[PDB]
Amino acid sequence: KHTVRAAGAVLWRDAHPATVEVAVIHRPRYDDWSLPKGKLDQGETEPVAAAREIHEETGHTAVLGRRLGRVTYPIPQGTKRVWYWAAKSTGGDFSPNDEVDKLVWLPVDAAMDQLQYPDDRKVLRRFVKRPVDTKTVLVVRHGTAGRRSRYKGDDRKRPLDKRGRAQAEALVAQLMAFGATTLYAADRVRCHQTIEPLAQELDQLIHNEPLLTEEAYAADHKAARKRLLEIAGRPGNPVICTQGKVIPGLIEWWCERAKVRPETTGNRKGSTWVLSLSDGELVGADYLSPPDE
Repeated sequence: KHTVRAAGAVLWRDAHPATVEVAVIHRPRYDDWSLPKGKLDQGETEPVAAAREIHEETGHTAVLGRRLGRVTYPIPQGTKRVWYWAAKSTGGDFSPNDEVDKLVWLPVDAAMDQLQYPDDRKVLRRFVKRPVDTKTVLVVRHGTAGRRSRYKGDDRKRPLDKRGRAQAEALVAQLMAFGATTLYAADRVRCHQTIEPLAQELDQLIHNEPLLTEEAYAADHKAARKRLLEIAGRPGNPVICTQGKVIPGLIEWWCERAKVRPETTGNRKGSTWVLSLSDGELVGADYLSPPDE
């Protein structure tokens, strides 16, 4: 591949003179003030790399929220692409070392003045444009599950294929990066199976959702919209695994109603839409590729 994948973050905490402060880090390797970031390690996806890099470079545990864009650079083979997220510090302490020897917590205008690079300042401008104390709803399309059957009951029970099972396993860490706590799935085997590894990891039962199947959609294009909103209103960060036809419409409906612009779009099997909410309203809709893409 000619693409080097990387991720970074604006790590923030609720503090004054600021209600939010962000971490700016000094890197001895380049004598610069920047944001935590790094290339993906083997088997990672971007959100996991972001969480890992936050902990490596700041000492802090964090939960990811809204995606904050991507920066690309030319490399000799091709292109290096860095995706960024807002991330709330949940614990830990900074300790200097030879990779990051200083960290400062600053209100966003002071952090803007501290950052050496226009790409990092751009990411910080994105951060400030919308709230970051967000609740997260994770809408997931089931993993690959072969071709459809002519018999409806058979089709509805179709399990994941080998690739889909690998996707389901790879989703665990990805979705945990966002602090997933509760699990819901359309009334189809493949939808439950996709999030069963996560259910195992969390020890959390998957709530079954007949209103979120295509069958239910074909009867009432919205009873489902209402169910997603009802799930979104519960405490905690839910994962909702559903079918392909249901997703674009739900996402487009919500983005239209809330005036939100997704930066990327897709509906691949095993993909994730990260929906960020601020006082019950959508402020971000971030499409993540399937973990093996």
